[PDB]
Amino acid sequence: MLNIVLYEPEIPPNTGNIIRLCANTGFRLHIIEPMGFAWDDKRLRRAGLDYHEFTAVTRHHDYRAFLEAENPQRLFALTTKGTPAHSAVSYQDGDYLMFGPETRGLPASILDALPAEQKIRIPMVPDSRSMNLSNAVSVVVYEAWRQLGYPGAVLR
Amino acid sequence: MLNIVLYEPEIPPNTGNIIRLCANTGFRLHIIEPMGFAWDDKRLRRAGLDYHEFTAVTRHHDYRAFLEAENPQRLFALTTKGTPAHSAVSYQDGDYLMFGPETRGLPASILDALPAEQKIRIPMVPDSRSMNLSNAVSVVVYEAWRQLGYPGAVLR
Repeated sequence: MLNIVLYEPEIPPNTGNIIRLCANTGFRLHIIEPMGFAWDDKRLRRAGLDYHEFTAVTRHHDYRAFLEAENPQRLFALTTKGTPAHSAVSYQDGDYLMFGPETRGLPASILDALPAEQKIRIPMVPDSRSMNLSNAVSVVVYEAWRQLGYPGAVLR
Repeated sequence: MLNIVLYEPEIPPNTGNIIRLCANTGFRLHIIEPMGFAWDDKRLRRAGLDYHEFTAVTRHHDYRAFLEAENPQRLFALTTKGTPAHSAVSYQDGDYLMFGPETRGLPASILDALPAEQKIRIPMVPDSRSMNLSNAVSVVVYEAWRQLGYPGAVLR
């Protein structure tokens, strides 16, 4: 059982896409408030999300409340200032995978809470530009899920 | 050198995200006309694309013209009716990776042009819903690029 964590997400369709992604992969989604948009925002549901897809989602008032509710064994953070490629890490049951907003990525007070080797990065060519957030989460999730042999996936 | 192929893409921000992705990974992008939107569409550039990112992109009048210009050694197609998981395949230099529109995915006349083991699928949990197209391309691309050891990526 793997978990995605969105810190203060900013752009409604990214979060809509990531809810779909969690539904397709069996991962749980954690959202750390405050978000830059309302759940009621029409842009969120342009995706055509079913009711069932929201039952995987947990809202946390802030980062401390998330840590108290969830008590993550291992917490990874995607950051461009990170050392190992996200595929150089060995994922395992109960890992939480954490992402910052489309603009900022994650605050120092959160990144400093993590050892260096839990701060991962998605490889890029020199002089890259920022990646769409839901693309980044997809890559990170599927590589993890692959490492685990895709438990829960239709085998046919 | 790997190549992404979008068949008649439909939704401008997906193509904008995929142009960014090609810029970040060094892949070339091929687009098979007709597209469901104009290059001039404001929705395409909400991404904040630089001029240089368009120099990786080639427009093809149709699928036959693409095959005549590019002469792909190996052509893969993502389809939900496909047998191997996209990670069960061994990618290599000069592979073309082909995707259908956000709605339809690819016409029979194109899929029939391909052997079974070049028709790949992204694993999903039972009773999945459709995946955002630029998420799907990202997963397929990064898994390929990983297999190749990320040639061209900043090693630091």
